[PDB]
Amino acid sequence: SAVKAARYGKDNVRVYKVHKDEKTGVQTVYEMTVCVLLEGEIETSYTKADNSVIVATDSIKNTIYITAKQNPVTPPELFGSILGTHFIEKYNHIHAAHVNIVCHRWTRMDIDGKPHPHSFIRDSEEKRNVQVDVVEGKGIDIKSSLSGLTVLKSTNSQFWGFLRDEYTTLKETWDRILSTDVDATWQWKNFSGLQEVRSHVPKFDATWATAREVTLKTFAEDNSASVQATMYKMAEQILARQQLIETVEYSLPNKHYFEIDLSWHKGLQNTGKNAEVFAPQSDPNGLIKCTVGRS
Amino acid sequence: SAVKAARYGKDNVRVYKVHKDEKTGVQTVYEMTVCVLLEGEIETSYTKADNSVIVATDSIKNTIYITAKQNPVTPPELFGSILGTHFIEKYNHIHAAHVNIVCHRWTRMDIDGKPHPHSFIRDSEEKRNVQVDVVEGKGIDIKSSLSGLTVLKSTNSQFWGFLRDEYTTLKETWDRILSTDVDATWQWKNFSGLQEVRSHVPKFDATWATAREVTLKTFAEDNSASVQATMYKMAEQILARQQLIETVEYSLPNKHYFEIDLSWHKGLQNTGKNAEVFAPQSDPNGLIKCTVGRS
Amino acid sequence: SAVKAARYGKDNVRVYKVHKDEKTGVQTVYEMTVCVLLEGEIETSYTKADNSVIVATDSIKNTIYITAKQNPVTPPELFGSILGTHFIEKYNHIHAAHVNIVCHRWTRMDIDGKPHPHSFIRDSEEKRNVQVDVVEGKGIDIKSSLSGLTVLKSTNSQFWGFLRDEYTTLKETWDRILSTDVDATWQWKNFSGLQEVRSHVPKFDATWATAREVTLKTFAEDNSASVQATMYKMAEQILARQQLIETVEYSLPNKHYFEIDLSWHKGLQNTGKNAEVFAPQSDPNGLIKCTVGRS
Amino acid sequence: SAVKAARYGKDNVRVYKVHKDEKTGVQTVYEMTVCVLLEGEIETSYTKADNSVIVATDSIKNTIYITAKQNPVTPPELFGSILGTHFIEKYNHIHAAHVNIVCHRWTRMDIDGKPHPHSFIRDSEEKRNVQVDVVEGKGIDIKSSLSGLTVLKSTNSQFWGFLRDEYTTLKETWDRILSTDVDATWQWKNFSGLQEVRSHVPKFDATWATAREVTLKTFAEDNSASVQATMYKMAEQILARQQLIETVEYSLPNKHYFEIDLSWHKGLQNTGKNAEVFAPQSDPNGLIKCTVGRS
Ligand SMILES: O=c1[nH]c(=O)c2nn[nH]c2[nH]1
Ligand SMILES: O=c1[nH]c(=O)c2nn[nH]c2[nH]1
Ligand SMILES: O=c1[nH]c(=O)c2nn[nH]c2[nH]1
Ligand SMILES: O=c1[nH]c(=O)c2nn[nH]c2[nH]1
Ligand code: NA
Ligand code: NA
Ligand code: NA
Ligand code: NA
Ligand SMILES: [Xe]
Ligand SMILES: [Xe]
Ligand SMILES: [Xe]
Ligand SMILES: [Xe]
Repeated sequence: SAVKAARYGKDNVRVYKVHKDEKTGVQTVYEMTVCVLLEGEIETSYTKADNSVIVATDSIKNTIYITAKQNPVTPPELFGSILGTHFIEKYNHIHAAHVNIVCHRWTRMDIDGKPHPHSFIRDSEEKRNVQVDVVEGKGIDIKSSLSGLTVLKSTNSQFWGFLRDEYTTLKETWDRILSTDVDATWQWKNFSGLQEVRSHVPKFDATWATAREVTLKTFAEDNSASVQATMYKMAEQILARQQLIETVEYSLPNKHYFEIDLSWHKGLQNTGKNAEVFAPQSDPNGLIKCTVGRS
Repeated sequence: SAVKAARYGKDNVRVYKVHKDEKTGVQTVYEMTVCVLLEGEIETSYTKADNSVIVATDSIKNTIYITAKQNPVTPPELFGSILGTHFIEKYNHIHAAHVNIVCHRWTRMDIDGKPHPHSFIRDSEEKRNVQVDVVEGKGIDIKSSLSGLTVLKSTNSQFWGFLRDEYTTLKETWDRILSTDVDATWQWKNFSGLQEVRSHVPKFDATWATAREVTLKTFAEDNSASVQATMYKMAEQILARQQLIETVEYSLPNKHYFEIDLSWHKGLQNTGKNAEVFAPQSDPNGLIKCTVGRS
Repeated sequence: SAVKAARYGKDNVRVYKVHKDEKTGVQTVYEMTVCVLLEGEIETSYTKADNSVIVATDSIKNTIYITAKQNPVTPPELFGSILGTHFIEKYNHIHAAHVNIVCHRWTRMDIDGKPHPHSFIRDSEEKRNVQVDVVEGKGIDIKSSLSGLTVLKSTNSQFWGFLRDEYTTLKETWDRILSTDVDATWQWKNFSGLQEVRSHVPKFDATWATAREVTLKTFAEDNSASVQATMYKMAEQILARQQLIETVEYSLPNKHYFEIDLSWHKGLQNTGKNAEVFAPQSDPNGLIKCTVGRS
Repeated sequence: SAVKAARYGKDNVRVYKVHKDEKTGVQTVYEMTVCVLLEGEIETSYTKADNSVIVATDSIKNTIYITAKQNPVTPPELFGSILGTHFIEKYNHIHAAHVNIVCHRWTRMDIDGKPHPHSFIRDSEEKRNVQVDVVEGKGIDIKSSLSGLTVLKSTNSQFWGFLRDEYTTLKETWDRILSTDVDATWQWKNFSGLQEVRSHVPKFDATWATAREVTLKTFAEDNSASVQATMYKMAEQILARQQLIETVEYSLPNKHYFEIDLSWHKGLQNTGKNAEVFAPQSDPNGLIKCTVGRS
């Protein structure tokens, strides 16, 4: 037997950082969960019990805190690149670092119509994520994402003209509820190293904001022919607005809301044009994916 | 042996309702999860296998949908009272109905600075809840709540002057992070029946909004001496603003963020006035409760 | 305004303890999650910011560890009573302690048909719980429970003869699937204090085992007329076998498995006597409760 | 822009099947959650709103039920292969099916030392999974796994001799607790189609049982030098026992239990050889992966 692949590290490292402006008194908080996995010349720890090649996962945890202390933690694409680069430069036998970061929302509170200097609310479980792969001699690959954005529209969704055969019971419809949890990932062109990532720093927050805006607007405005058709429109627009993105991937559950026929009870009309009360279905759900790239 | 207490019903009934304004084209959605448990002269179903006394839980589910079809579902205090009253009036041998409702957020989307007519976002897992107990000959008892409101302030919290003995290691502090998930419940004076609940309908949404506003403002502005002292201030203000509330209960976890001493590494200073990077603790947590009523 | 009720403490305190037999080499592990809430003369911490009355929740956490170090942690009824008694005896102004303990399963592994001395498996998320209320001058009230015991029988359950009216669609049945998650609680007669709890120590594990055995056997063997009728039989038997129990409470979800009519597809027969493939329903669910006591 | 990759289907389809032996009266139940995603010539549904290429996800759900009705559902490797093959053979323009199956435990109850004919218990949340990729003209690729197997040993784990630098605080140890949740995957050699999968049917259950046995035994008996070294031993043995497996992958969290220094309290000794009470840590955790293949 032989080791074909190996990676190891620390998962679920929760980190909070506060920035205090001494002038204005304004404080800004960041909270993240971080995972760092390393690869390199470490096969002997598995095969020969040679621990001398292991940077202890506890040390990886320490490194995340120290790096957060000495560097900006925003945008997460930059923090992840700094963190990954550290391990490949510091340890001769480590040749790749894989850094995943989940950013949690702490939104400044508005009290009496003015922004509060040091009080925050978690408005939704929506996350902003990054995956950063730093590979010695191959640069830095960054995938940025938003996840956990849950939306619903109550009309202006249709689904008709699909394949009908002996397995089909679904009725065609020209007016349905559409609801989904959005997972959208944009993959950056490969960067040569930290200097290049630093040179593009302003684009990271701007592209996240654009991806979010395009997703929300397209969903709200498209008279949707299917989840497939609407999601493609979103991806197309993101690629048009940021030339440094190579691909856009969406993964979308179709969370079904079923009509309830109440006609058995006193002829009550609750279907088609008369539908008012629906039953949300926890499962099963449609799952629709697509990756869109450039011609 | 004897049956001392018994209740039975249907839990986790998910309900969505849409309202369509034919004039403006504006649609508004409501989504809830409902539980209804009944009590009454049903002991024989347990002791003698006499199913003739059982209103099937499947029928309870049907009733929730039918009631939602024929009545407003907002405010939830009114819907719960209608639903509970139905069972005690319809079935001679049922003498109490217990209705719990969890309302999920569907917030209208703003697209290009204007409210969209039929598109919604789930902004946070904060819930608005009601518990309604309808007891034949004893009226309607309603407890209203908000839950899952998660907040953090990065300064203006202190904790000193607590009891110190041989079990104590905690250091006194004049500047700490305070973060909690707010669960706040206000209990209404007993109502004689549906007519009286209907007469107070405008107060339900207004009091929920007030409870939310008072909680957020007090948390943000109080230079907190403890969770205990800050929560009391919140409860006091709610009781002052709505005379029809008899008691206010808060249950608050104290979600700890620990300093990380980094001085072992190159004398790095990250404690006290120099603290920037903290470790959020998933567990354990403080849990602080209080029920405040009128003199 | 006035404080009507107040309690505070530490939740989610995870504790592991190991016992090492120096003779046999056998090790036995216990793992629990503990919550301790205190009550007493503490109103001033809420109303006057008087922290001098507060035993810090951090100290409560320390106390749980120290108490686990110096005392047996099994049976949990005894550990909870020791822990609760500590606070009311140690602090003059604390008059009640409420201790909740969840015991997690670590079952000794059998390797090659023999019990391993120091290796364990988590066989199921079933828990054994206790709630202990220690109230100065009123003794010790203990509720013991099992929860998270998930069972299913594929036949020998019926449900017919229930009330039928204009809200009813459910068909009567003489053969259905019955599946539930068992939550069963037995409440002990009040104990005068620790000496009395200590005198009954052997009964705690034995009664837990009996409650478990009676639940499983009755479920498997009863040709069930309803959840109500089967659960009553369980409770009756537990009360008969342990005279020191005053009441038995069961809370049981009815987790539905629906037939799937496939007759639309090539006349395929999958209902009634021909039913083979079913759709488990995540929600809604029936919820059936009963508390049984002595004549 | 262009579609680079696309797949779509139905997730979270819960399925139960019962087998009734008319002779013995014995019933056996199977419960699974199934996901099926399809790929093929479907780009136009995304780019041109051409729904004529879409097999509706609702039809995919119907197909899973019908296939379960007409075929054995065990072993899951066979069921998944039947299900995947159906879609690529039935629909000309569908060229790949990806089938994931999670099998839930329903273990026959022993009542009074004998196996009950129709009553079952969920003993643990351990799952048996399969991933089956059926690709037109490329055969059937099957990955089998077990997950959610949670174990702990209280001694006979060590960790010393790791890299020490200015980021390191971890002390070397010769006696620690080791606890993990096991995720183990074995990848079968590619099969040419259903006939070949059918010919190997007896190997699937046997190899699952062997993988489980080897994991448990090795964990219990190895005087572990690290998670890395112990996991390699497991993988090596599985590859030796089943020649039709090409690779074995393990992914193992290292769930930490920390010593608690109690010496501040009356000189209480609870560290090193005196350690009895530990604090389980919910996060962070080590994460250790390896893929082992043949020379
Ligand atoms: O078994 C271990 N492997 C590791 O890589 C490690 N790092 N810290 N502790 C550890 N334990
Ligand atoms: O056992 C049952 N009890 C009930 O109360 C009920 N209601 N619907 N189905 C049911 N099954
Ligand atoms: O606000 C607080 N209240 C308390 O009771 C407490 N105990 N430890 N820390 C604390 N903080
Ligand atoms: O938008 C949809 N896409 C699909 O593929 C599908 N299948 N059933 N319903 C559906 N709705
Ligand atoms: Na390197
Ligand atoms: Na009545
Ligand atoms: Na006392
Ligand atoms: Na095909
Ligand atoms: Xe952070
Ligand atoms: Xe609703
Ligand atoms: Xe414990
Ligand atoms: Xe199944």
